[PDB]
Amino acid sequence: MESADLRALAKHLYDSYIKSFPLTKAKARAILTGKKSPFVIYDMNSLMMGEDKIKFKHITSKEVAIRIFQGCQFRSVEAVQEITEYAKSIPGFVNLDLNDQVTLLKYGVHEIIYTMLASLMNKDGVLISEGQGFMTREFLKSLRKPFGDFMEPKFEFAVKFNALELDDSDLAIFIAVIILSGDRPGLLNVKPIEDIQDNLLQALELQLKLNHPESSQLFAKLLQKMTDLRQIVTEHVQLLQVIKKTETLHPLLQEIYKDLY
Amino acid sequence: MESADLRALAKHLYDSYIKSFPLTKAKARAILTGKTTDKSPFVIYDMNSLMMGEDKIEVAIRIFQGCQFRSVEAVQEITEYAKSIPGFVNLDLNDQVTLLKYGVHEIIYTMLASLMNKDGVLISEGQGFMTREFLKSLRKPFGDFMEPKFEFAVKFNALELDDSDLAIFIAVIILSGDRPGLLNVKPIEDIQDNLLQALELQLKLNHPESSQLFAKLLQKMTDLRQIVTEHVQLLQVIKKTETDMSLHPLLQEIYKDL
Ligand SMILES: [O]C(=O)C1=[C][C]=C(C2=NN(C(=O)C3=C(Cl)[C]=[C][C]=C3C(F)(F)F)C3=C2[C]=C(Cl)[C]=[C]3)C(O[C]C2=[C][C]=C3O=[C]OC3=[C]2)=[C]1
Ligand SMILES: [O]C(=O)C1=[C][C]=C(C2=NN(C(=O)C3=C(Cl)[C]=[C][C]=C3C(F)(F)F)C3=C2[C]=C(Cl)[C]=[C]3)C(O[C]C2=[C][C]=C3O=[C]OC3=[C]2)=[C]1
Repeated sequence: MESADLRALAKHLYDSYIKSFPLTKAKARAILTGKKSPFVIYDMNSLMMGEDKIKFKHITSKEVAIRIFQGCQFRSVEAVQEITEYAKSIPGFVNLDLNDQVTLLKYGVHEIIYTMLASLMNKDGVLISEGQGFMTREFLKSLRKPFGDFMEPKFEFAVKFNALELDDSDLAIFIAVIILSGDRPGLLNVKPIEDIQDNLLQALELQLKLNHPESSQLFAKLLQKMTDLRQIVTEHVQLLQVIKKTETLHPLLQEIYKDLY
Repeated sequence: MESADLRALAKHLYDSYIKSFPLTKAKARAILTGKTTDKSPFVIYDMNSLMMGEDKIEVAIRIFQGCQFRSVEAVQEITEYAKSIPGFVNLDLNDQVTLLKYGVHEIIYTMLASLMNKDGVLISEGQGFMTREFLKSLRKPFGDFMEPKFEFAVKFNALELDDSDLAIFIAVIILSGDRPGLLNVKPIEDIQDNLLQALELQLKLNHPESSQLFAKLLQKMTDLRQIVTEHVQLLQVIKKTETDMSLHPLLQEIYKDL
């Protein structure tokens, strides 16, 4: 006497996920498998050609590794706003205390950006600019100093996450579960947050059983990935703090990126 | 993939848990909630009571070594329990070691919660109770080393698991295919899938009113991973101050490359 409601919730989230995000996993997989050919960035010279060709919006430090890093930051700021908009479509979310809405987004966005970045990645590289560009793993990993080692962990996660072979309809519910985490620091009213999460968890369970009937305990396996997510976001923050203390932007830019650096 | 067999696995693990671990949650809760004359613990809440306690059943170090001794015994008990998990002893021996190496700390924390309430922890097989305020007020780094165990336990215990639930939960933790340096992930995940199926049915039957308890329990495996990380880091920092500190080889070996 709830199954229909769970399927309704799944479809509602799917529909909103398609509206909120620029490039779906389905579209990104078509591009990556070669099934409208993207510009490939595999080295310095092709980077320089790519910024002319694929019309990047973050280019104004002239050093390459920094300009790539900054472009990741620029795209992360856009994703935060797309996730924020997506969250508003989650049933019950806008009815929560306003401070709790801000807390949930603040502590959730990093985990969601990682998850969704996996949709744009394979073992060889990552889609950029809505699938119009493709930057190689080897190029990113081979950037100097801390920057190479900052990039590679994202791929290491993606490769593992992608082995679950989730589609967009699965991810739309998963992302919602992450946002509605009752254990975030400083939440004023945990009860309604866990009540919503319980519904989303039910919807994700049924979704995964219907969409992947042959993949046993996929639900559990997906929940275990929340462990990898928490871990890598912690590492992330630590790597950023090291970048800050070593690398020597306009105060307004600093202010725009304060959340992500 | 057949309930009868999932229930059979749950009974097997429960029975083995009872054999391997001295002090169950059921017994600990009976001691903590009291109402009984026969099982009443001596309570240690300060230095004098500690002194009387040692007659009846540096201070921060002696307490630390008390915790350490019990952790070593726990590793031994967990190791014995692991062998009873169907399929575990059949795995590559290196993987066996790796699963125990990365699994034992998460299990110690989980099972320590059974011995705790918000005000303290059972010790000496339930014959003692040492207060949280005493432990937290130990000097230097030691106070802050003790307190996070209680902070976890309070949250974990809110789930109200019983021993029959924990037996399966602990098995799930051990059979984690994502541990670093595992040679053969597949047969580990095959066992885990069975344990997960057994856990899900156990929780549905034993807690039918508790919605998505399965999912909430798996989300606690996230807390565990993080708390073990912090534990290891703080223990490493305590080593670089304390020479009067020494770790049993079993623990020392687990911490190398943890
Ligand atoms: O959904 C998308 O389209 C999306 C989402 C995330 C990234 C991306 N973010 N990021 C972070 O570190 C990061 C991450 Cl996970 C999480 C939070 C904050 C940050 C941060 F710190 F930035 F604020 C990365 C990222 C990608 C890589 Cl490969 C490595 C690190 C992204 O990146 C596209 C991209 C690649 C090379 C370029 O080179 C120039 O512009 C580029 C844009 C896309
Ligand atoms: O199953 C049990 O019976 C059990 C299991 C774990 C502990 C315990 N360990 N520990 C550690 O740090 C610790 C932990 Cl989690 C894991 C690995 C290594 C260590 C270590 F670092 F030791 F090597 C603690 C522990 C307890 C607290 Cl409250 C705080 C830290 C335990 O402790 C009972 C105890 C309390 C006060 C006393 O005071 C004298 O003896 C005592 C025994 C029991």
